[PDB]
Amino acid sequence: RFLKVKNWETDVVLTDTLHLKSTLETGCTEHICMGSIMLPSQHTRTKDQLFPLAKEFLDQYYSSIKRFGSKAHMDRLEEVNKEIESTSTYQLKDTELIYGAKHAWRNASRCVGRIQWSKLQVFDARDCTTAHGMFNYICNHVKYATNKGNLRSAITIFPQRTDGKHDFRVWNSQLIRYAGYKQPDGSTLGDPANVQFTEICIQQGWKAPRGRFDVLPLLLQANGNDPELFQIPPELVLEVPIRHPKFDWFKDLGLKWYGLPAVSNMLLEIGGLEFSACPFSGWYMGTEIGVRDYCDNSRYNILEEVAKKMDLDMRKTSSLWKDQALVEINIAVLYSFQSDKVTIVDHHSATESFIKHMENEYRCRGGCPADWVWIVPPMSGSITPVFHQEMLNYRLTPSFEYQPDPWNTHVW
Amino acid sequence: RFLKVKNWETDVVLTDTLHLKSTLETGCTEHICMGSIMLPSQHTRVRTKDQLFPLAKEFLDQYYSSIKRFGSKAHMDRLEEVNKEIESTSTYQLKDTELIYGAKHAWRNASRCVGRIQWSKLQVFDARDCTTAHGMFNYICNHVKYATNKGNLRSAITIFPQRTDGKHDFRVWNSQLIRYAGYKQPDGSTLGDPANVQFTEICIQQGWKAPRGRFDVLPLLLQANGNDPELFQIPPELVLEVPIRHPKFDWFKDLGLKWYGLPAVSNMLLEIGGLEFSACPFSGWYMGTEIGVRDYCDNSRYNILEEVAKKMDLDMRKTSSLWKDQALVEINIAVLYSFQSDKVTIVDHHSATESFIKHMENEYRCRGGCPADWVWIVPPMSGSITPVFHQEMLNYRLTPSFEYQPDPWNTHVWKG
Ligand code: HEM
Ligand code: HEM
Ligand SMILES: Cc1cc(N)nc(CCc2cc(F)cc(C#CCN(C)C)c2)c1
Ligand SMILES: Cc1cc(N)nc(CCc2cc(F)cc(C#CCN(C)C)c2)c1
Ligand SMILES: C[C@H](O)[C@H](O)[C@H]1CNc2nc(N)[nH]c(=O)c2N1
Ligand SMILES: C[C@H](O)[C@H](O)[C@H]1CNc2nc(N)[nH]c(=O)c2N1
Ligand SMILES: [Zn+2]
Repeated sequence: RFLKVKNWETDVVLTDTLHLKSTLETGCTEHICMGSIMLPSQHTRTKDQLFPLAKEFLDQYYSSIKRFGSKAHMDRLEEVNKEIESTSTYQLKDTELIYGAKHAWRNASRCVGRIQWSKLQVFDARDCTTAHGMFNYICNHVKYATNKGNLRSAITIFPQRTDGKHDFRVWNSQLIRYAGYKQPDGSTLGDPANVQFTEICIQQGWKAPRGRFDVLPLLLQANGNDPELFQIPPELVLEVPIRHPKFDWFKDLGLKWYGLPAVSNMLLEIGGLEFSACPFSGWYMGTEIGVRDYCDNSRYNILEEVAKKMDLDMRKTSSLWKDQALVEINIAVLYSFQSDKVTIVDHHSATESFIKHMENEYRCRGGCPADWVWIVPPMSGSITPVFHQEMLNYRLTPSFEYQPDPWNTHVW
Repeated sequence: RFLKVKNWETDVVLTDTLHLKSTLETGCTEHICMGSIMLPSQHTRVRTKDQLFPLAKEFLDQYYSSIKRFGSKAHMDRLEEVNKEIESTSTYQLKDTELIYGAKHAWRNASRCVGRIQWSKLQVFDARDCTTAHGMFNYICNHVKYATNKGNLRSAITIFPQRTDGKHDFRVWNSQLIRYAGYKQPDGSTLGDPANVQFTEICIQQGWKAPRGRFDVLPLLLQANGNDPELFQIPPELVLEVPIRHPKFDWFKDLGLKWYGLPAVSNMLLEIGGLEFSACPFSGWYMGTEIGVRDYCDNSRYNILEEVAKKMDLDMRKTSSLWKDQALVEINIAVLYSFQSDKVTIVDHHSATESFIKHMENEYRCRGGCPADWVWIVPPMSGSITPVFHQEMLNYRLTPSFEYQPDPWNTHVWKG
């Protein structure tokens, strides 16, 4: 009940007590571990269930500010109880909303970048009423977060769900992503991961420039209405041309990527309240672009072309030509972002940062929920310290959760 | 109940029903996932007739189902015979056929093993008539010679007598049959394999004269029938080794690296129908990354990334040059090059993971499932350019099984 985790590279042993405060469920049982299931039913999302959730959240909020069991605490519990009995929901104080957003990041067990959790810039967009207003808020976020390459973490929080018919949703999975179109010859142009979304953009009325790296438009749904298209001003989208510090032919590949990773399709849960539109952003770890975006077989899948340009022996997999090109591709991404002075972290620094964060969380908080399947980078896993680090995965709230894609849900 | 797993690279979806036949625990609960804990208590291993009949019956039902004789008179007589042997003697003996079946299926059920496509072609050596440490040495030598096969490696397992009262255990004190010594220097540096320092000290204390080199093959330390272990040197002509060179880098040979060809795990416990075989060394062939990534490049192992990157003239001042990643690829190229050039069986992580995906799909269709530990199956480099990274996996415990056990020097009662 008081669990130990060991680091097998350093023999460091940490004692976790924080999991005992876990609310939500893992999907595992004592008979089967689902540790590698991408999105079990749990990680996706009445008057009765709402007040215990509010009480739990307010109790931890007032404990964090050392006013647990204080006048202010009891009065707020009273007031929220009062408001819930009446309105069947409630509204967060600005201070509680900031707390809940920072702690939803702090509790994101799949996030390696959480050492930064406390410096999040929270943009309260709860007064937004239309898609045009959502657009305005999202442009201001992008510009704030981008900061001429000196990226700053940010979240923008639109009005909470009420009855589920009045949902605010960003239909894009990230604020900035490249279009994907199926080809007449059978292949795919651009990002294959976004073929379905790119079709719905045209189906909703986009005029695609059918290129390879076309920044998708935003598809914004306010108050449960039909969603609307808006183009992000190009001057707000910081992109990096990808070149290599050795291979001069690298630039001829035509590669670029955007500076700002901005997840926009998740659900933020605070004190039982649900924020279905809550785009957040930080900065990339290099492997997200170079390993996953560029070399996944279901993505831009450039390995075969880069390997040819390197004149590697691609006859037999045992020459490790894939691995050799993978490393060079990732050297170039880091090289390019650093050259253009756009914030980026390599997987060695980020994972070392996370070990220090874990140490801090165990020491000051009693634990740190962590999903090893996601924390370990997708290349060079065992030469990063997280590979040898035992982690306990459990679900704390406030949290970011997954939600169904809107087009499946939207009553039109 | 059905359970579906998806491959996120190919959208293939599979349905698991085999998890219903799962007996042991995982360590996880609805409220915590222990999926990255190295040795949960549930994976580690004094057992009465009470709980033993149902373990034997479950195993024998499985066995006779596989041979299409479920409910036959042979099946019922065997159940009756095992029943009476337990109540009369408090344990029972496996037939040869049952032992072979159990050992193959313990491999088949090993959810952390990526090499399981080969599970049906295991050579089982019955050493249950062994009585002394000298006998164990002889059986192990024959295992090494057979499995090595001049570089054309063959999977094999040698099964020594099962536990009785836990006071007469057969144990191989080595974690692997062939491993290099590690020596802690007075200045704090380590000569040889840092992973084997403690075991090397035991061997030295037990009378081993250590050559004190960087690649000294450790002696076997063998315990029969609960007696104190005895030292034996594997005959060097039986230990196939591969000098490591690089196909393009001529200076790589001058690093002085070599490795042995035969990976042979010797500290695990084989569980079959509730019988516990505490000495069951088994061997296959290497996946390249086991040597080139873990053995050579772990900070806690030979840790040669620094020297290799130095010799490659890489930018080592900023980690974001990915000089560690670059040197790691070159080393793994060299391991695979060296083994193939010497015609010693090896498999690269691309081939092995691709084969495992095929094995896994086949197991879903013909068996209803394939328990798999993603944390262990995904290779320690280049994870997502292998197909297992994108593959959802269900981890559960089936028997027969291989289990961890405590290191014998922590539990042994010394006679002297
Ligand atoms: C500041 C630098 C940041 C870095 C380097 C970083 C890094 C990462 C990485 C590599 C992943 C793995 C996901 C993937 O591979 O697609 C991840 C997941 C995640 N990140 Fe962070 N992130 C950062 C900022 C943030 C912020 C600001 C938030 C929220 C406010 C956040 C919340 C999350 C969540 C919720 C997930 C996983 C979603 C899930 O449960 O599957 N991250 N992050
Ligand atoms: C034939 C070629 C084989 C290959 C390529 C292979 C590969 C591997 C690898 C790479 C691992 C994880 C290695 C690590 O510790 O980093 C593993 C684990 C394992 N292997 Fe296989 N293996 C093979 C044969 C066998 C055989 C013949 C057996 C038993 C009869 C076996 C049983 C196991 C078990 C039980 C584990 C899990 C150990 C644990 O739970 O920690 N393997 N294998
Ligand atoms: C803020 C941020 C920073 C960063 N450096 N990187 C990301 C993108 C990684 C990410 C985060 C997340 F919250 C969800 C998903 C997803 C998905 C779809 N699928 C893989 C499950 C990806 C986001
Ligand atoms: C037969 C075989 C083939 C192969 N290719 N490779 C191995 C070694 C991998 C292995 C197997 C095992 F059963 C246990 C351990 C261990 C350990 C100690 N600790 C890290 C958990 C390692 C064995
Ligand atoms: C903490 C973690 O469970 C531990 O480092 C595991 C990770 N995955 C592994 N996978 C393999 N094949 N071998 C290992 O030793 C490990 N170590
Ligand atoms: C099936 C498996 O869970 C899936 O491929 C996961 C593995 N680990 C991951 N880890 C990260 N960081 N991001 C991912 O998208 C995934 N995908
Ligand atoms: Zn689990």
